[PDB]
Amino acid sequence: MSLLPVPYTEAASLSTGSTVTIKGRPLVCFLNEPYLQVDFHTEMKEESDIVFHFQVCFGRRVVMNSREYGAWKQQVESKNMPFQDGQEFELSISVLPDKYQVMVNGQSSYTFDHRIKPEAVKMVQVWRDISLTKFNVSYLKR
Amino acid sequence: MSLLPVPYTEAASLSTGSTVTIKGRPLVCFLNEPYLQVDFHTEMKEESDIVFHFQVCFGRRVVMNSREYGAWKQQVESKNMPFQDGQEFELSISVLPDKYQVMVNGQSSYTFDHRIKPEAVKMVQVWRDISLTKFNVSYLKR
Ligand SMILES: CC(=O)N[C@@H]1[C@@H](O)[C@@H](O)[C@@H](CO)O[C@H]1O
Ligand SMILES: CC(=O)N[C@@H]1[C@@H](O)[C@@H](O)[C@@H](CO)O[C@H]1O
Repeated sequence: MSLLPVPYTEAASLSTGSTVTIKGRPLVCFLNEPYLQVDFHTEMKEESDIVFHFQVCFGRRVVMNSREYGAWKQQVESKNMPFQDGQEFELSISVLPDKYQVMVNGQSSYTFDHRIKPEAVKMVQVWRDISLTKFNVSYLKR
Repeated sequence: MSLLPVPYTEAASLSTGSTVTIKGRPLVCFLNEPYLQVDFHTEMKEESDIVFHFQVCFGRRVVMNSREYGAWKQQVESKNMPFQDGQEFELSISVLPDKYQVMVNGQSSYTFDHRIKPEAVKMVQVWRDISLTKFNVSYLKR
């Protein structure tokens, strides 16, 4: 179906049971090392703090972090690479009480314990070297 | 004026006196560390060898390299950062007899000695976190 603009910005709220679903594909082969970045921002401004930073170097590594009062905190680096060269991915990020859980094509792939309350999130940005066909934030829970 | 598609691909030939001129701007503030990549490819295929790889992490560093028979060679890393936060840039890459010379907004900023004859180049790709308004390869010289 249709392409969303990239970089993609949507105003968002998150609490426990919220799911962010992202369908997309890398713009180029893994040999050229395309990136994907998903940032959960505390304001609509791109300079705002990031509760959850998720950055894929396709075929190589994933880094997760937070930016709190303008400053990057403890990097978590993963060599877990469920993303397939040249394929569409479906990414689903669940807000559990203790952490974010990242599902890649239906497989649990990364978790990241909450450093800031998910209620602090006001915006989600999806950007770098991807096309996007689907973006959804679920709003079913009290 | 109008935006070119990014990633941007143009079939190209280079020899001594050839200039590649690129006008663009980063998609986001330097705090979010947008990238720019310019690759001079030996074929139209994106998997093809790269005679000259130029990768800016805006506000941080520049790496230059070649990919020869699929393999990255000796990285050159520069902390020279003439790019201004939130500004349009003009990038001009000249083919001199011994090297590429990179001008940023009219200032000599990087050089890269030839590892492969520039005549090997068949394609130029400009990609990552930029908008593009201008791309030109000059063809004035014998
Ligand atoms: C909560 C808060 O003010 N966060 C700010 C953020 O908005 C931005 O201005 C950043 C720039 O470095 O600095 C942070 O300290
Ligand atoms: C000259 C040549 O064949 N270069 C190839 C390149 O086209 C690509 O296939 C790459 C994939 O790793 O391998 C290189 O050795």
